[PDB]
Amino acid sequence: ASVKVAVRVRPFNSREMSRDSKCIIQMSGSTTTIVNPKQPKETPKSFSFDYSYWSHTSPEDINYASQKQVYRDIGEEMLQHAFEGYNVCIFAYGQTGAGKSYTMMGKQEKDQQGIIPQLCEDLFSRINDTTNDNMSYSVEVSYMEIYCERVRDLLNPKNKGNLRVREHPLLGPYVEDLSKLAVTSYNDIQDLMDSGNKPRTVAATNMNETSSRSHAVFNIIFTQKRHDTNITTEKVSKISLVDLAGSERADSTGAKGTRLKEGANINKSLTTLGKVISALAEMDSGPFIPYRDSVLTWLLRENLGGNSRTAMVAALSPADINYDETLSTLRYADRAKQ
Ligand SMILES: Nc1ncnc2c1ncn2[C@@H]1O[C@H](COP(=O)(O)OP(=O)(O)O)[C@@H](O)[C@H]1O
Ligand code: VO4
Ligand SMILES: [Mg+2]
Repeated sequence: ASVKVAVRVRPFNSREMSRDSKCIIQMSGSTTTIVNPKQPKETPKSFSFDYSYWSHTSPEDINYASQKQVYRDIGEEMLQHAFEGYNVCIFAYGQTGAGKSYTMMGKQEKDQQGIIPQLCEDLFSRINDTTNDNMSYSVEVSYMEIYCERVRDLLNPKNKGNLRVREHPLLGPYVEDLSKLAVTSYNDIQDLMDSGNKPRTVAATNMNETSSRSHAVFNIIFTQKRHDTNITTEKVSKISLVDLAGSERADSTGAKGTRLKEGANINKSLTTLGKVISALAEMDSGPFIPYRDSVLTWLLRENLGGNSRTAMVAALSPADINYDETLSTLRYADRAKQ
């Protein structure tokens, strides 16, 4: 498939604990139902996706959907496509606190590594098994945040907030002066995003709370070079893993505490991405897009191409108090494919 969509509900969080929240999410197979806390006497509204991940309990539960599961379904498939020579893209979408970061990066602790860590590990693991002595590989990485059309290099503490995206007359869009580092091992790449991840939540990020109102993009350019007598062949694929800004922040009217240039940019970004993805889906059903409408869809143009593969995971809170924005996330994920 050219587009894949999954939704994932998490355990109650602290806010939901204090409010004595009831669970309004249910799942069976690839289907998720959502109840209206006001009309609990109703028939839940249903939605179907490629995957409906029930992660509301804990790994102690036999039917808890774990980080390894989510990854073997979505991540593994994408990395395989990447070895074929094609670009891929994984997006985590949802309201602030729903589970986007946990799904993408997760926790360094045993058992909770997100999709990025597992994908990087799987990548070097497959690479190190290459017995063919006529095989050469290169892995370059970039880690950045997109805030109000401005890019912050997460891999370099001495040039942030200011980077701007450009468009090469022939090569495509690119961030000027963005660090792109060649890594030769997993322990190495594991340091870069550990380093990039802390940059995401240092005390200073709470000024504009860029942790939840910016898009975090982890890019990996994977080059494969084959040797045969004589020409050497080269396959280069781009992999973009993204932790989108919060969906409830898509408001550009002042609610609630979110600034105009902030939500405007976020609404525009999530809306455009929605058009691009559904557009890619209508396309793959039968068997040019407004990427310029947002810095995010513009920078990732080549990953949302024609032979590109994309997957999205929409994170969902299970709480009654988040019905509105959770319904809103189901619809958004629903439109992306349907
Ligand atoms: N599947 C899950 N398993 C365990 N904890 C999760 C899960 N999904 C979300 N959470 C918890 O909810 C919190 C908020 O989501 P996390 O991804 O930070 O941020 P956001 O959803 O805003 O990107 C974290 O403290 C995390 O531990
Ligand atoms: O992060 V604010 O200045 O919106 O409080
Ligand atoms: Mg987050």
